[PDB]
Amino acid sequence: ASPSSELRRALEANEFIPYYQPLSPGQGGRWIGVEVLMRWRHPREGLIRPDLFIPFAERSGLIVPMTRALMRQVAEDLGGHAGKLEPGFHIGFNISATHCHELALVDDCRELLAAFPPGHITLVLELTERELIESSEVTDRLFDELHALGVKIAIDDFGTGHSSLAYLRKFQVDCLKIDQSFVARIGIDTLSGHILDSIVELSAKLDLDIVAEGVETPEQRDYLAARGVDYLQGYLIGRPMPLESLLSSLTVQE
Ligand SMILES: Nc1nc2c(ncn2[C@@H]2O[C@H](COP(=O)(O)O)[C@@H](O)[C@H]2O)c(=O)[nH]1
Ligand SMILES: [Mn+2]
Ligand code: NA
Repeated sequence: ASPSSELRRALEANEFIPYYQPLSPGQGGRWIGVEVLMRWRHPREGLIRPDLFIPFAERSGLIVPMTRALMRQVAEDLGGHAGKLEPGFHIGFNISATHCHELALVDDCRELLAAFPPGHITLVLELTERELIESSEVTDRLFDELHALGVKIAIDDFGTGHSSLAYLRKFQVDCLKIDQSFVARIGIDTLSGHILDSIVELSAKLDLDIVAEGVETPEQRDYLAARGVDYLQGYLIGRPMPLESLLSSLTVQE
């Protein structure tokens, strides 16, 4: 076989699909947004998670077309159900580094925003802190244009990589996402308490929103809310779900 060929074939057959993981307010309430996560519905193997295929997709140069197809599918999925979403509903996408050197991301974003009434949603792009994006005049231009569209920038897996304050102002960062490994250590390791608290400290100093990822227990939720964490995500809040389950739950919240 050829795994590159097989990714191309999967893309042509629309086998990459969105799952939706909800975000809720630190102090509780109805969902204020979703993170969109790629799944591969494989004809044989079933539903495959992205750690099994995204790195190959990056090596092969296919991640950008796969991301575009996801964003288009989200527009067709949630575009006609805006009234189920309270205003300011966040929709987040993980963006690969190569996509951030490409001015076509601006068009991908404008197209997704065009599928909802104006200002109804807030589109969030998540860039992992692990690979820190090298700046150029192209990235300066791209991020100015995204900002002017109303797109927000979140730095994902925060606390695991090595970014600086100066880099946070460069790319106009709106939000830090606390890596789930730090959240897993709450009520256990003392070191990570100081790390977590230092992430919270930085977000206050810079006036940034903060999402904790990986909130699995009530003890985690309560520790994080006592520290002002804006938004919570994790299995306690809701596992990544297909559209049908997302719509179900949004109808209940009303
Ligand atoms: N074990 C575990 N994984 C989670 C939890 N919440 C989200 N995930 C997974 O973490 C990944 C999201 O990571 P990113 O922050 O890198 O997008 C997805 O694969 C998602 O399914 C959680 O509470 N526990
Ligand atoms: Mn993410
Ligand atoms: Na990520």
